[PDB]
Amino acid sequence: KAFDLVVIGAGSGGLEAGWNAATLYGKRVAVVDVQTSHGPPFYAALGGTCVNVGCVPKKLMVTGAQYMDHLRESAGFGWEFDGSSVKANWKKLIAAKNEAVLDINKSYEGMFNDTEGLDFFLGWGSLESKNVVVVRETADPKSAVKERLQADHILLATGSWPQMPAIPGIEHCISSNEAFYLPEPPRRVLTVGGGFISVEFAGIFNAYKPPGGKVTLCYRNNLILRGFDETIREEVTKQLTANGIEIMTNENPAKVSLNTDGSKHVTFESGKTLDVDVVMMAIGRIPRTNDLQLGNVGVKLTPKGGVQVDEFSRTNVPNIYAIGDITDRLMLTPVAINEGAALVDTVFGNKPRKTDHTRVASAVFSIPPIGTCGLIEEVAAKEFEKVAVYMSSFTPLMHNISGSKYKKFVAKIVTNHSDGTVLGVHLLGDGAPEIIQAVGVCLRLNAKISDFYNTIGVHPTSAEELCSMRTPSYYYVKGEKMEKLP
Amino acid sequence: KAFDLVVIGAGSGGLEAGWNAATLYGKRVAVVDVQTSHGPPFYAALGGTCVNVGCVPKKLMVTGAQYMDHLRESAGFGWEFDGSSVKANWKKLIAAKNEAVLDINKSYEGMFNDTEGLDFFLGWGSLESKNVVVVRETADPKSAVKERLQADHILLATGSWPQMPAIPGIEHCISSNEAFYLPEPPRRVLTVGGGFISVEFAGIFNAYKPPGGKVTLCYRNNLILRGFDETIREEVTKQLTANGIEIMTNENPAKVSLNTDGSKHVTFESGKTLDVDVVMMAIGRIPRTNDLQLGNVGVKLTPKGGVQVDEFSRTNVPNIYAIGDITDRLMLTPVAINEGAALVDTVFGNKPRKTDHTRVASAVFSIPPIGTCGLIEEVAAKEFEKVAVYMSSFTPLMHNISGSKYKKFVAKIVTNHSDGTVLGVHLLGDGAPEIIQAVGVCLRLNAKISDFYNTIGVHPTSAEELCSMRTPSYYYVKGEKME
Ligand SMILES: Cc1cc2nc3c(=O)[nH]c(=O)nc-3n(C[C@H](O)[C@H](O)[C@H](O)COP(=O)(O)OP(=O)(O)OC[C@H]3O[C@@H](n4cnc5c(N)ncnc54)[C@H](O)[C@@H]3O)c2cc1C
Ligand SMILES: Cc1cc2nc3c(=O)[nH]c(=O)nc-3n(C[C@H](O)[C@H](O)[C@H](O)COP(=O)(O)OP(=O)(O)OC[C@H]3O[C@@H](n4cnc5c(N)ncnc54)[C@H](O)[C@@H]3O)c2cc1C
Ligand SMILES: O=C(NCCc1ccc(F)cc1)c1ccco1
Ligand SMILES: O=C(NCCc1ccc(F)cc1)c1ccco1
Ligand SMILES: [Br-]
Ligand SMILES: [Mg+2]
Ligand SMILES: [Mg+2]
Repeated sequence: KAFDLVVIGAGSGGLEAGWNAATLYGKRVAVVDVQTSHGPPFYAALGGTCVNVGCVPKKLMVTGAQYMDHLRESAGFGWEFDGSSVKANWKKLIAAKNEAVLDINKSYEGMFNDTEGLDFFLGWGSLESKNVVVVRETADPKSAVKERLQADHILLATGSWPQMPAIPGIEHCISSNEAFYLPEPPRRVLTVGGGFISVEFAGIFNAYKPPGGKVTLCYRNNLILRGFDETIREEVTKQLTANGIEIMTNENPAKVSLNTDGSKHVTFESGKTLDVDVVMMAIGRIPRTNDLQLGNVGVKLTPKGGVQVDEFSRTNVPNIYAIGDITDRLMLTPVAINEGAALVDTVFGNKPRKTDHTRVASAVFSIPPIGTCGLIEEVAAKEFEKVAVYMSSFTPLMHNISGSKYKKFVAKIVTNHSDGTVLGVHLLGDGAPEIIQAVGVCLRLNAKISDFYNTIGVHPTSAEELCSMRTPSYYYVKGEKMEKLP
Repeated sequence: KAFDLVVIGAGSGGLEAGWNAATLYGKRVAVVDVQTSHGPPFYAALGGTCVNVGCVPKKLMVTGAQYMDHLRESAGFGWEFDGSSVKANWKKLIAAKNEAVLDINKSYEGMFNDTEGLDFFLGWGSLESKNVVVVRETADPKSAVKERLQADHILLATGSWPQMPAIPGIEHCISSNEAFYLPEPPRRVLTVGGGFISVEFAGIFNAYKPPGGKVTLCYRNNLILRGFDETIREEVTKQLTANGIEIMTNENPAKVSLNTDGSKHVTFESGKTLDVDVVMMAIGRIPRTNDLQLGNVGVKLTPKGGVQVDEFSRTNVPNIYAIGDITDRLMLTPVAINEGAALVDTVFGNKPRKTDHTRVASAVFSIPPIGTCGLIEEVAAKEFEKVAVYMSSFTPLMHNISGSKYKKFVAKIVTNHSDGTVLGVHLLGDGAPEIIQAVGVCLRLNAKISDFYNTIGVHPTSAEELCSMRTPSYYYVKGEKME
């Protein structure tokens, strides 16, 4: 019942911190989660949001969606078959994803069982006192107490949860959570949001829609994928349009009414309507703080609801730490994992280490995908006196033959033009996410543009474009865009 | 006429060097090649071997071959279509590849038209004297003179050429050159060699073979792809086999006869026999120096037939240089290109630079592919007292759904364990050629394993394996392997 470390949330950050504390430093660890395997009612479970209803099933389902392109594209390479016989069996895809996620759920069960002093507790974790975690049967603080856990240290790792805009008929709409378990592929679907989740799902629904199907993505502002490279944002918009996805920008649902056939009548603020079989809200995720009862030990949130932390993942309350999506910064699995490993290496390993939230490689499994690391040029141009942008757009030779001539590969390097230091790298095209990983290592090593251009290309690849760019396309000088320096 | 630079060979290295001398150093430049567009009779042409009958066409063809896997694998993700309707039309592939190669040919034509001080001459370059290149009708030095080109400086950039073993029936066999122009996909093909070309073509033929077809690869030694990571060699052997390619190791063709139907009868040294429609020899590539009449100016060759060069690509004759495969160092287009740029910067720039032939990222477009940069462990182990190998190997999740459970991804980092400096990175699996590029940049920056495992992963990717390896899988200590 006494534990060196109690962790609330057996997710990306929580398990990393948990398993490290146990196996690296022979410490004694409890991990609390509300569910041992994926799906309704709580969706997330043992393994966390990424494993159960995030990166893992998303990537398998985007891989599924990619065959719509491959099947078409194969004809340019001389592949012949009956196109009229091609059907996308959504039910098969979901069953396969379910089995893959369950095998991972069972994998972590093994991990807890085998591993000495690493114990899983089933239920809802909340804070009683600065050193006591109560495990309840339900999210209600009023529900029965399964356990009382004494803690030299408490780790909040409860992640995030979709935000549902409080509009009339929001009970007719779904989140990403429900998208993973639709029994049928929607013929018509509105994905609401211009972020990666809305974009990724629009690709998935687009590939698996029955005949006469239509995918509509709406975004409240003018250009999807805020925080990504602007060239890439414009290109992805075109490429999703080229693949039959309708992009409604400067548009936002006012309310939803169930028609009598079970379909959804969506009324926008502009006053436009659309009938769809599914409205998927992906407008934001917010930190899961409510159910922890933080007001019972005084842990400060930020003005955005996220648990306030210093660089070492420490709350105001000694011995209470917070990592991952609950901190409401970068909502990424490998950042959660990094924070967890750093916290345990600091607190239990006596090797203080802080997560670097700069120069983090990330991706959007849009079709085709984004891979990015470091600063977009607008952000750079505000911090550096002289910023150079190197840029190479090319229709990849295979996509001339494939018939997908809209699939332009985009490679941008943003540098500090004063010393040539690479500030950011932004890729759109097949392989972008794979290419960008080792770019992350390059940025950690303080790579200059000349370290890129002096490295010998691997040919033929899209990646070699990164080692072929010696001349800036344009510059920002004291925040001002211009073709040439004075 | 009189030129600052004459380049013999309008290929990867030759075009880089000539474009740079003309456009960057404002030199007057002549370039010579035997053909303006791809294919028979001389196969290479304006653009070089890579453009015409190497990297470019082979990658388009491997891309085509990849759909055999995609169509099958789609079914795990719920794609359904009439499998019995499925045909691999090799004719369309070849037609698509030809148009793509010809457009490159044409654009190089336009480059020569449009670039002032850069002249193309059609036909066969050879050295008359130390400042005179002669262009002739044919490879034969008795052939009619087309041009005589006075040159301050001469660059030899004629590349390499398939090696054919002098065996009975060699005339019934082809190289990669002819393979790019087969009118029909062979039902039965023997690829001869364990190198990237035999392996890459084995995959290409395997996807486009007509029903009840079979691809056989034979290799003299025990394990294909010498010079590659040993784990990767054994896995690529397994994964080729699992896709229905017959790997015959410790086997070499003794001779070839025609059966009555004109198929080829393969007599292996082991006595063994194989009946095939095509025998593709991919056993080596040798420098193309025979036709250059290098005796006329006494340019030093190796017994092999390569042009001997220092680190700056200088022959023993001042004002004459060799870059690319003709030097027989690293036979890769970007190395040829790098050598070409570095030479022009040395001669005309007085900015002396040598190509670094170490830590060069390269790929094999096997299915699945290889990406590699720097030393394999057995090499590293002979040079360094303590060598760490970090290894990650698994069936990627999507290949449990796809059915291709045989497709193990392999990521291995080799380090000097005394300081953690990365000596080599070896990848097998989808994306490997794309992952390894930026790894090349890392090794140029002397990355250590700590720089890899302190870098935050992109998830979910294969590449993040490179940033998840904290602890050696095993070591070499004074050349000895230690679990
Ligand atoms: C659709 C989608 C796609 C994504 N794709 C990617 C991607 O491709 N790459 C990427 O890097 N990131 C991706 N993410 C983000 C990623 O899932 C999160 O950043 C990551 O899971 C955060 O980890 P964490 O440790 O913060 O918590 P989580 O991994 O979310 O784990 C939190 C856990 O806490 C549990 N929990 C909550 N409250 C309690 C309680 N009171 N008591 C007990 N247990 C509790 C939940 O059951 C859950 O299992 C995606 C997210 C979503 C929603
Ligand atoms: C099947 C195959 C696949 C390959 N795949 C890859 C790959 O994926 N990646 C990679 O990096 N490398 C690859 N290579 C290697 C790559 O093509 C070579 O390393 C590169 O083309 C060599 O460049 P170079 O400048 O040395 O010569 P080349 O590009 O070969 O240029 C030589 C040129 O000289 C011409 N020529 C020859 N003799 C004469 C003469 N006497 N007068 C005038 N012109 C002459 C030829 O017609 C030719 O155009 C491949 C090679 C082959 C054969
Ligand atoms: O396709 C291209 N790049 C991807 C790699 C590749 C594939 C196939 C190739 F033949 C040659 C390169 C491309 C088009 C213009 C410049 O690069
Ligand atoms: O597949 C794997 N890795 C590639 C990236 C990925 C793709 C899709 C996924 F669902 C999950 C990860 C893998 C299997 C075991 C460990 O890594
Ligand atoms: Br061997
Ligand atoms: Mg245990
Ligand atoms: Mg000209």
